Amino acid sequence: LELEERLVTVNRVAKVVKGGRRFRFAALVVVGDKNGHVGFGTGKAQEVPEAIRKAVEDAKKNLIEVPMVGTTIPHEIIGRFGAGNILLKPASEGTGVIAGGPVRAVLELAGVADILSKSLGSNTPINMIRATLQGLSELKRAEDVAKLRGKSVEELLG
RNA sequence: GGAGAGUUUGAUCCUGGCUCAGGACGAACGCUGGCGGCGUGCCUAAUACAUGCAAGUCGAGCGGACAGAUGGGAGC
Repeated sequence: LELEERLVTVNRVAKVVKGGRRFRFAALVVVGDKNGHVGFGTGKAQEVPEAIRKAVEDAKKNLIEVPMVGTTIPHEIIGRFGAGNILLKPASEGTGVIAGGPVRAVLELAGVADILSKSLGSNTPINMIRATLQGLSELKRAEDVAKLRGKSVEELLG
């Protein structure tokens, strides 16, 4: 796959020793196809390349795919991780990616172009948005649900 | 049809307030100021008010004064 990477944040963190404060940088990087695949990234409290390496692993480990009915997700979903709570709500065409900051990064590199998204708790909350995008894959498009249920696609939808 | 951000720590996650970006107005005050077109202009003391003006009309209801003079009269 052909990944694009986006830098969410770089916070200087610190450990204290007898000498004083010893500083490292923890980078957080989203990576994705712009076509259904996107990765978390951690940054190993050191640099951005370290973040990219872990991001590109997490794209294929965690979000095996981001389900996409057209230019939007199949259904409305609430992604929760810890005190992360994202509402991801499917939009009409030409709506845009209406989302805040770290959430936008995920949904842009996932290739989602039309979505409404409210954050209900905030602090690099990509894990929560990741859990929802996986929760869509629990009931992606309609092929699985119909196959899971024992139905047709047009039977299920209408 | 729904975007967030800053700020508690040496650093952290959370809880939690605070602050900011938006829009609105019968606005006021600064400083500054060219014109035009629509709109708006006592929110305070239902306080007190100088002055003027804001409901008068019908003579085809009306007797009546006060006029009118078409003409005769009219001293000259």
